[PDB]
Amino acid sequence: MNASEFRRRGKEMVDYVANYMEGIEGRQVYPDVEPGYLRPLIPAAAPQEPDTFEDIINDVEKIIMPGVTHWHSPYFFAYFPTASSYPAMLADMLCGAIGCIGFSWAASPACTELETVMMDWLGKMLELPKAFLNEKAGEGGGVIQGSASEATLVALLAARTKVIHRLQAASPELTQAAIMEKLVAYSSDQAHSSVERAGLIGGVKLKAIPSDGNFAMRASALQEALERDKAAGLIPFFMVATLGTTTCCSFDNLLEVGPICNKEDIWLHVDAAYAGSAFICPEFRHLLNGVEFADSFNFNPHKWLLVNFDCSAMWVKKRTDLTGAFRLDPTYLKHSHQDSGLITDYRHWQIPLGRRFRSLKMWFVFRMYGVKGLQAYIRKHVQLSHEFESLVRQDPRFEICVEVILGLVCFRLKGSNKVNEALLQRINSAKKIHLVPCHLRDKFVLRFAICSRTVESAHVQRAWEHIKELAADVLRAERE
Amino acid sequence: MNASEFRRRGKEMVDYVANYMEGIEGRQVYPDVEPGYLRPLIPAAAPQEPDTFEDIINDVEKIIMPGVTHWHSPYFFAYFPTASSYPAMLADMLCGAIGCIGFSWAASPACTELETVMMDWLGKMLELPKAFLNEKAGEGGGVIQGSASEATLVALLAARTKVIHRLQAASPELTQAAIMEKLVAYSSDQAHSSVERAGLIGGVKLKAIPSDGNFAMRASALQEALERDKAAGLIPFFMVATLGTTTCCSFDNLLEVGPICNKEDIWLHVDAAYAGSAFICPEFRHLLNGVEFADSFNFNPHKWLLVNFDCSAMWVKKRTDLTGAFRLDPTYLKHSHQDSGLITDYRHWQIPLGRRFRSLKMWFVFRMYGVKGLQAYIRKHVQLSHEFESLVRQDPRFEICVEVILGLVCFRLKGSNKVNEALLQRINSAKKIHLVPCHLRDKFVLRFAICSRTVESAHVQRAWEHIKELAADVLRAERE
Ligand SMILES: COC(=O)[C@@H](Cc1ccc(O)c(O)c1)NCc1c(COP(=O)(O)O)cnc(C)c1O
Ligand SMILES: COC(=O)[C@@H](Cc1ccc(O)c(O)c1)NCc1c(COP(=O)(O)O)cnc(C)c1O
Repeated sequence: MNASEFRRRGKEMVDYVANYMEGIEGRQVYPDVEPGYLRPLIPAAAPQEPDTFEDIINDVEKIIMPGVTHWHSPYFFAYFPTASSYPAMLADMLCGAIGCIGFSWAASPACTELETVMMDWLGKMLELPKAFLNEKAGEGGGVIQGSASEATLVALLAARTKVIHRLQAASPELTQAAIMEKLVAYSSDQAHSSVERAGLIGGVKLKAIPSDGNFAMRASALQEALERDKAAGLIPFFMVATLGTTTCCSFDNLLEVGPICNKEDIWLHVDAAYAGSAFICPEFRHLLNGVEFADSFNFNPHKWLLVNFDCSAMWVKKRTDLTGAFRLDPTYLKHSHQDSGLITDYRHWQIPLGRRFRSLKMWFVFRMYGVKGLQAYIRKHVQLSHEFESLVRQDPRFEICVEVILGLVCFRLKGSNKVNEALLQRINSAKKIHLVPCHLRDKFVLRFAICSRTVESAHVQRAWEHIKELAADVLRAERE
Repeated sequence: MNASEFRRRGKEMVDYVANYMEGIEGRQVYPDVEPGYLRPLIPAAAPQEPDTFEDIINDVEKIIMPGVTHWHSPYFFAYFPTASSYPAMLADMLCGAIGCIGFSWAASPACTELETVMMDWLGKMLELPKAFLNEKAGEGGGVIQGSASEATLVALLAARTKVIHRLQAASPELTQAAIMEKLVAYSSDQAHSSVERAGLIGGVKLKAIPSDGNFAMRASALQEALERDKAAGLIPFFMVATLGTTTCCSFDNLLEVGPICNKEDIWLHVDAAYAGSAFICPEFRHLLNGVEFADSFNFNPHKWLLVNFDCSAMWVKKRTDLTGAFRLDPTYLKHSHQDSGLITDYRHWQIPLGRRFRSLKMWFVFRMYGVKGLQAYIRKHVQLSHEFESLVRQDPRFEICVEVILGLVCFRLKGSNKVNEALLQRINSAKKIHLVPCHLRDKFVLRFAICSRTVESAHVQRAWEHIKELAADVLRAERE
């Protein structure tokens, strides 16, 4: 295809995207397809001769769309929100056009330099401590990561490298493997699965700290675990404190855990993938207090800040902890400005080497929406979460398991876990709304998450009507 | 922004992208900016109120474009090509529109099911052994990875998990750390920096196998290294054989190394990031012979197959080696069809959890170009590489260090490394063309890579004229 053909087809794809978004409420949020639906509907081999764009866009509606779970339908209340903003889509078109692979500054200076300033913009929006900000002064800085799971793994690998060199400095004969056998990392019992995967990838032991009644990590439980493990020969090195847990959007206490991790020389990484976007609002910034004790902080703008996937923002106190570890400098990836402190090569900050101009999406979203526009988007979602909470609190057959703060409501029918599992099956079978469950201790709990950018008060009210209607049918069958 | 506004601005961005591509030859391939250029040109904080789209697109030309190294200019001959095709750009617009985070099949069935069939399409285009193909039969399958560096790390982590369980099965008292101390992996001395980073991340020792006169790994050198290391207590477990090396596009011998790795129970991963795209042409498929002995194979369609970054294709013989390792099954990521063999959850195949609908780009590129269209794109680039080779072979002042096969020419002025380093400095200072160097043993060697999709015979001829003119100036200064 040439450019003149892309002018026509590209503007047609713009119309198809806008039409799909304007009629997404007419779409069923969850598909009716069964596993293995797509392969019988398309040929087994690639076409030797070119197919037409009209046949491809027809196959999108006929084959692809039926097997699509619409994350951006207003009736999608599953997991956590994912970002869909038109400014980010416009920037992705320019990003693919420039087509730069910015592993180094020489690969494309604008790709690296725009990312560093955008991380300052975001850091100042969240009112982060100045130690995390690279304002052409200071040892800290930020980087776009592909995912919060990758950012957690990168933080663990940097902590593992630092503790190995410290222990080998004290005991030069100590081998790395013997250190690895005693290394232990910590997380909450409400932590995301990325923490355990990172520990399994890093070859280190991971232990879960018991949470309190509010499902938050406290200083007492951490001190009890450190007391047991250090007496057993284990060397704590890494800690993941979670703000806005996947289960119930609970918040670990950084003011209690932070100072403990600093005394114990434990690297403190803060995982606030979902809740981090709300910290640009001053009413929720108090939940971030204690990040000054953290060595690394990460949140996902591709969740609740309208910067389409992929975009994960990660700041560090000392860049040399990241740039010094896993450092390779091949001649084919060398340039003359590598030693300049004004810039950097983000390849050392990430597991991959290649990377794209993702900072254009942050630039576009921040400028076209503004800080006040993003703050209004956050507050409308939290207001809608409290509106769903009010409806549940008006029915004595239901109960709210955890305090509602930032767009997630954990609710359940009072009684067995079987009656709540039956209600979820009825909901997902009707396919009018989409919700996902969680397990708080031994309790089966349903989750209601405000996700879509176009969600309104009407959609939440209709979803509660659907849940209340199915609850009576399920509660009736329990009495028979 | 709403959809009606995106209709206008989106079609304007289509025009800007097409205009940039049609006038990319008027752009200087390498920027004249210095490090730290971008921060003084934009505000230090995000705008509280929204900025206009006209001011943003103006800042793209005024600020962003001067700091852009144009990978898709015909005069870009640096590193290796990166993919820029309009069909992939159209699919990326639809991918961001659907906005699915397909960590599971329930997240969006079409995202996972289309990817599995596209990997079969590609595998059959490369005429891969049927063991790597998931055609709803067999234990093998393919997955899109974010990068070849990530695919190499994933293969090493799966090999590390398998060797640990085998050794612990033979010796139940053996701890993992003691096994890690003896684990050693292997690669060529011409291997990419991703192999060493993967070994550093995996906490295992990595050793380089000496290459022959053609810079290829041979059975004799591998047997000598295995003989030394196994006598020293080291346990070989992982091997990365490279097809199309970053340095000189050399090809390791899989027919020699493969059977050795199978006897030694060494996981064999094949890294063919750049050269893998040419294997869809039957004249180059002989270079892939021996992949039948490999446990994993990876190549980058985001290099030489017009599928824009990111897209890395990785096949495996046994999916359970990947899906079994680092397996986590939280209730919030559970669905009812997880146990179906007709589908899968690609989250276990990758370091991250989230992923986007990247298989749309493979679908669009394969259908709009066709197999014959992609084969013609490969052969035109190889023809242009042989044309540059012919020009160098007509000048006795120059020499070709390695055989030219698949789009890369390694050349240098006969004599010192200082005269070739001076020639490269003159070339990159003139900014008319962009080339990068490499080191073959102790020899400084310049590289010429056919990169742009719009490159023609005229561009290569003008680049050789520029190199020949600067060579005489540099050779003159050496005699003074
Ligand atoms: C809530 O369910 C979880 O599995 C994820 C789902 C999810 C939601 C939205 C996006 O965009 C997404 O990528 C994943 N919320 C996850 C989560 C992660 C996972 O980070 P990445 O998906 O790897 O970026 C990490 N930490 C926390 C606290 C999470 O909730
Ligand atoms: C040739 O220089 C190398 O650093 C890379 C550069 C490069 C070129 C094009 C794209 O798209 C790119 O992402 C990187 N060629 C690299 C290379 C890799 C790196 O894989 P990823 O960049 O992580 O996908 C791996 N293996 C080989 C053999 C390479 O040549």
